[PDB]
Amino acid sequence: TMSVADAHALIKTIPDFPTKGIAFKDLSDILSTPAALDAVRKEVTAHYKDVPITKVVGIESRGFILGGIVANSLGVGFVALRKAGKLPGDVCKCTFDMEYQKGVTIEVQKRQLGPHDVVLLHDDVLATGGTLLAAIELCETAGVKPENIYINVLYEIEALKGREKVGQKCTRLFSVIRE
Amino acid sequence: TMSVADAHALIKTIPDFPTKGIAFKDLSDILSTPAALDAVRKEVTAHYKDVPITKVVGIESRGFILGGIVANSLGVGFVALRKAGKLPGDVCKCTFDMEYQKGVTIEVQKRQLGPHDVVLLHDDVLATGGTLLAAIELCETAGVKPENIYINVLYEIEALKGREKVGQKCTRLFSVIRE
Ligand SMILES: O=P(O)(O)OC[C@H]1O[C@H](OP(=O)(O)OP(=O)(O)O)[C@H](O)[C@@H]1O
Ligand SMILES: O=P(O)(O)OC[C@H]1O[C@H](OP(=O)(O)OP(=O)(O)O)[C@H](O)[C@@H]1O
Ligand SMILES: Nc1ncnc2cc[nH]c12
Ligand SMILES: Nc1ncnc2cc[nH]c12
Ligand SMILES: [Mg+2]
Ligand SMILES: [Mg+2]
Repeated sequence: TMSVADAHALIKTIPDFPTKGIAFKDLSDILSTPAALDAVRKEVTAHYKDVPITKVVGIESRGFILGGIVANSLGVGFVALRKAGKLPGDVCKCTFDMEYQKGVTIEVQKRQLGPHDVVLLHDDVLATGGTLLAAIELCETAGVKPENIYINVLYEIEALKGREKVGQKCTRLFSVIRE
Repeated sequence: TMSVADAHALIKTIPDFPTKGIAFKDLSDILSTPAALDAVRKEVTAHYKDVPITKVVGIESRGFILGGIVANSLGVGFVALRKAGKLPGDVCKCTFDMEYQKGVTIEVQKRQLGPHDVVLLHDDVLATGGTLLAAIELCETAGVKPENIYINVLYEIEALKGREKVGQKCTRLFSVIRE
């Protein structure tokens, strides 16, 4: 049976993508290899076994893949945080900047989150930490209490120290793999 | 325990979204309600129990949520079909048109699919059928045999007769819910 380290060995590093200068970490082979996807899933589910999570909040769009898997595995609902203009109904918004794009805007439906929730914010990669910091703000504006947010990412690029950045709003950050 | 019909009862119909004229079917409450997400998942997994699926191919972006869940539940890898310019490495492409956007381009990594695969193409909603028809072309260009593609959607809007459209390329189409 594959281990988390085996999953790590499946990651491809593509230079100059999506633009020259950025070394893209392609985690696609982890998702397409069942034994690897399981290893990573089990690591996440085991880590939060004693945490009363009530909702998994996944970030559009790569945060949706292992995001739904983890929610269903934990037995809790999945909530989508997505790019502006996509979610119908009442929504909370927040504009931010990430590694290769400025002026991004994420949204979440007001009705999907509130003070009773314990959220597991999940995304695939932690780079600078802008998407997640903006994500934490979204959840808090929707009513979720600061102490009730937990963050999980599949891959953490420690180089850009996003953990410290995100640390200003949330210090319960668990990453399956560190570069 | 909730049933598929209960899940259906959770869908919201938002008028004039994303633009006036289009009645958006919001399936978000199904995903955020664990009992509903399970009911729908079990319906999909039970339907393909006797099918030797080797890969679930989910369509960016709403096709990612139940897409990964179903792949992990079936014990097979997940492959992302996404909007152009996002996937690194060698890719196959195909441009199409859907209900509220013209000139869309989807891509898939060449290495993720081939002749040995039996694919379960999954997307959340079947409207006109353009995204899926374009999706079938992508898989076939990547090497997947026509007889080895199966299609699944969470919600089918029979009004726009997308099943007939997609039927020109694939007639193994299973929809959890029909409007
Ligand atoms: O730590 P940060 O610097 O904020 O960068 C990380 C985020 O950027 C990427 O998403 P992207 O915006 O490319 O969207 P996608 O998921 O649709 O690829 C990645 O999937 C993370 O969500
Ligand atoms: O049958 P069709 O007319 O092709 O329309 C259906 C497709 O359109 C919507 O996706 P959208 O393009 O809005 O992308 P999203 O998943 O990012 O919302 C929906 O999620 C289906 O994928
Ligand atoms: N280097 C990198 N690799 C993969 N995803 C992201 C997202 C931001 N930076 C990235
Ligand atoms: N009416 C509709 N509702 C939800 N998604 C889509 C996607 C195309 N048409 C749609
Ligand atoms: Mg992302
Ligand atoms: Mg879609």
